[PDB]
Amino acid sequence: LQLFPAPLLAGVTATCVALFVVGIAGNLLTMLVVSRFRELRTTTNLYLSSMAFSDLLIFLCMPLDLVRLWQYRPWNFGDLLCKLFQFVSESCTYAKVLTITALSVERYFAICFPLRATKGRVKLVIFVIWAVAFCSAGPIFVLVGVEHTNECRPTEFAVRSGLLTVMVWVSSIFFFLPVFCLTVLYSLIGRKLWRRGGTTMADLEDNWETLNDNLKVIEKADNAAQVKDALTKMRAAALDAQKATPPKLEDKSPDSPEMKDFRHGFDILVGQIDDALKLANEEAQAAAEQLKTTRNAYIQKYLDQNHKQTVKMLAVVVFAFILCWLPFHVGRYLFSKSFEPGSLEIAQISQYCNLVSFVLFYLSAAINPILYNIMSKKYRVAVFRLLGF
Amino acid sequence: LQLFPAPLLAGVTATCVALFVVGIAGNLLTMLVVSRFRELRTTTNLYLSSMAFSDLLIFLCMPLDLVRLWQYRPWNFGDLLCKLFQFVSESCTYAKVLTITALSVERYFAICFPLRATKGRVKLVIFVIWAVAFCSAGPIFVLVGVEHWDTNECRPTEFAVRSGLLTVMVWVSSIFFFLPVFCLTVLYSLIGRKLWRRRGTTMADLEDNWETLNDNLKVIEKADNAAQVKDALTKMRAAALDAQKATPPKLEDKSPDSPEMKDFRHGFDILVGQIDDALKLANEGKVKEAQAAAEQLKTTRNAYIQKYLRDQNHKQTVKMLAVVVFAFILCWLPFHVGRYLFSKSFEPGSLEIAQISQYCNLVSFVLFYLSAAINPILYNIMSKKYRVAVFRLLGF
Ligand SMILES: Cc1cc(-c2ccc3c(c2)CC[C@H]3N2CC3(CCN(C(=O)Cc4cn5cc(C)sc5n4)CC3)C2)ncn1
Ligand SMILES: Cc1cc(-c2ccc3c(c2)CC[C@H]3N2CC3(CCN(C(=O)Cc4cn5cc(C)sc5n4)CC3)C2)ncn1
Ligand SMILES: CCCCCCCC/C=C/CCCCCCCC(=O)OC[C@H](O)CO
Ligand SMILES: CCCCCCCC/C=C/CCCCCCCC(=O)OC[C@H](O)CO
Ligand SMILES: CCCCCCCC/C=C\CCCCCCCC(=O)OC[C@H](O)CO
Repeated sequence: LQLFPAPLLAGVTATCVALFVVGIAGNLLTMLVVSRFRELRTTTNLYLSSMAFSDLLIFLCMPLDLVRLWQYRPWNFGDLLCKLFQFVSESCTYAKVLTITALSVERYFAICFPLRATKGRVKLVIFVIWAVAFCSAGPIFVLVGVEHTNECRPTEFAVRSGLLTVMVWVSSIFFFLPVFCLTVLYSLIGRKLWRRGGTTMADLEDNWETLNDNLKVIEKADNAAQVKDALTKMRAAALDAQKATPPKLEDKSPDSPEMKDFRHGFDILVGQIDDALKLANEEAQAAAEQLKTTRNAYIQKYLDQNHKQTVKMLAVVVFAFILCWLPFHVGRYLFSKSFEPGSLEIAQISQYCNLVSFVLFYLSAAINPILYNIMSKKYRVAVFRLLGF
Repeated sequence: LQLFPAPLLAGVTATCVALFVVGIAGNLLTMLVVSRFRELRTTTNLYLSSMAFSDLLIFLCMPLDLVRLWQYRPWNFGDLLCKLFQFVSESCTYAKVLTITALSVERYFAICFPLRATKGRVKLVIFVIWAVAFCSAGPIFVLVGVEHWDTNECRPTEFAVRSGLLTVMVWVSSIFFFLPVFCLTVLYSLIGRKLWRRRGTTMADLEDNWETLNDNLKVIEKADNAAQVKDALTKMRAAALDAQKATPPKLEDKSPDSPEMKDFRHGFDILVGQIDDALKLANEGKVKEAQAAAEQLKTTRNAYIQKYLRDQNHKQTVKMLAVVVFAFILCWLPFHVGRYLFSKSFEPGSLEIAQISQYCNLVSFVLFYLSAAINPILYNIMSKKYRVAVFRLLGF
């Protein structure tokens, strides 16, 4: 009994085809980047790659969604399709949710408890996630169907035995998990990142990242008569970088490495900067190269440094996930509260809500690589360098 | 090695997955539609269904083809995978050309030699087509391989190049390419020239009128209204006059004052009269009586006119086939032109050559899968009966 004009459906379908193409392309790019370069295979990235895979699966779901969208009369075998593919879609959703959770959890202990002490661990957790998600979505196979509107919805057997309400429990738990991750875990992350002794943990990262970028840019690019300003920035950043407290110290050491690390790093920065300043007024590039090796010889010795961009990008990611998934849940609750009353206009509202949930579903499947491209510079360079050497 | 951005290659890959979905769906639908709708089981439709098969077969190759495009060696039998699947692809391509040619030929004979002349025949012709294709693509199997700068495929081996077999296969490929060109250029242009040859109207016009008569006859089978049945009948009557003037194909080599044109031209005189009487029943609120009259129209039409004319849809058919064959040639053109230009070009191994060649191969790749997926689209755009049958099976 659908009330969507042909122009509206055509626009939805074209948008969805667009999302199909862009999302396949981008999630493929993400998975390839992770599998290609060794340094990018951090725990967080492996989880993201898992999610990229779930997104690809969702895109394979899309064609039958579009078919069902345009059908006036569903197929005889359609019931099975419904069951199977609803299961598929929701399995993926659950898996992605859990991956986010795992991810967030395993970043959380990575910052708030730096002191806590593996390969195959990540594979095991991914496998655990997929099995748990399959089991949690299992019931869908036996609770939704197509009965004598006329759509892939929960059957009456599901309604009149309570099983619908336990599946809504499961769905709501799964919805609140990423909300918990963004609101509670990411906020505790951000606390520890922006907590005071001379400066904060995030300011360490920015300063350290500012000093290296200036030196590395000039060492291999942007040749000019005077790069002393970059040398000045390096000195200032190195100066502030001493005021911070690296993670291995645990900020419980007033002077035992506070004297060791401050003296050693500041000394290497100091003397090299003074010699670089003299050559800058008048071999300067070689002095910068020599300064670099001491940094690697000391920075690697007592230090991830991407803790801030990682958390901020994960925040945007989890936010977009929850946004796209919110209208479904909200509409479901508000329309469950009024079932029989006013079944005329509320039906129109419900179909439009389901349509926006549809488009949002596939948008969520496509959006993460776009975010990565806009926010991660490392991601950009890795897609640039993907087919090289 | 790869001389274009990864985002381009990922986007091409996704586009190809889209063509995979659409092409599997469309060609499946073509085969189903022909197999179930019996008033769509023509000779040429059976040939098109054969083609739909070859296209499905092509789309199964696309997963491994994309793996090879990304230069992933997941296995060590790549060499074998190449000899096999390249063979597969060429065979399928050859099959289409031959089946195109086959149906073109038949359709040509049907129209230009109308005075001249079963379901086992088409089955045998398709069998023979597939045999000739498999043999003709056979040598691909033994002279392509994967063995030891700026290139990256499965490609002709040195044994192929330096024994002359590669040139023989380029000849074979070029002949196959030109067969559909011959079909479109020669056969279809002669067909259209006879189809639109004046004698009051043209043969193509008579087919439009016949087709409007048969369609409006189907309307009265289910019409419920005076104006509904009367509308159909009004359109028929204009059609019947304007078709009475035509010169039937079985009687093309006759005189305008023949005993056969009398019976033809008088047969429409009756058929107009029957329409007039069914109209006068419709005017007076006799809907079920006008439909009974309209059935006499069928039997009158059946006796006089079917004997004076087999297929009554040549014009629409050949327009569609021209679009199909043109699309085929266009998609296969860059491969052939590029191969020739790069053989003639004085310089191999240059980077600009390498980049040009890689881009040409990429667009040819996409074109190959586009040619495999586009036919059901064209049928849906052009044939209405086919589009309706597809929508019925899809539930639209
Ligand atoms: C021809 C036919 C097809 C089907 C059929 C029925 C259902 C579904 C599918 C096919 C594919 C996948 C599944 N389709 C996923 C889908 C539509 C969009 N969906 C929403 O809108 C709700 C939602 C979940 N979710 C998760 C996020 C993260 S964001 C977000 N929104 C989710 C369910 C339904 N049956 C009978 N015959
Ligand atoms: C993992 C692996 C895979 C393979 C392998 C090698 C080759 C091919 C395939 C797999 C699949 C099919 C075959 N692939 C078809 C193909 C690519 C696209 N091709 C073109 O672009 C040229 C063309 C023909 N043609 C006909 C038209 C009509 S339009 C048009 N274009 C045709 C050849 C090659 N080997 C080694 N390890
Ligand atoms: C919002 C950003 C837009 C960027 C990219 C937007 C377009 C992407 C794909 C277009 C091809 C899809 C083909 C059209 C898909 C729906 C077709 C349809 O439903 O019927 C229309 C038909 O053409 C009536 O004759
Ligand atoms: C060695 C290098 C040689 C390279 C040579 C490349 C030439 C390709 C040019 C083709 C344009 C010719 C236009 C032909 C248009 C025919 C369209 C057609 O017949 O189909 C339409 C259909 O019939 C509608 O009713
Ligand atoms: C070439 C034919 C292949 C068909 C399978 C393609 C695979 C993708 C499936 C669905 C895309 C969305 C369906 C596009 C909607 C087209 C239907 C349409 O626009 O026709 C209106 C009709 O009256 C309905 O009410």
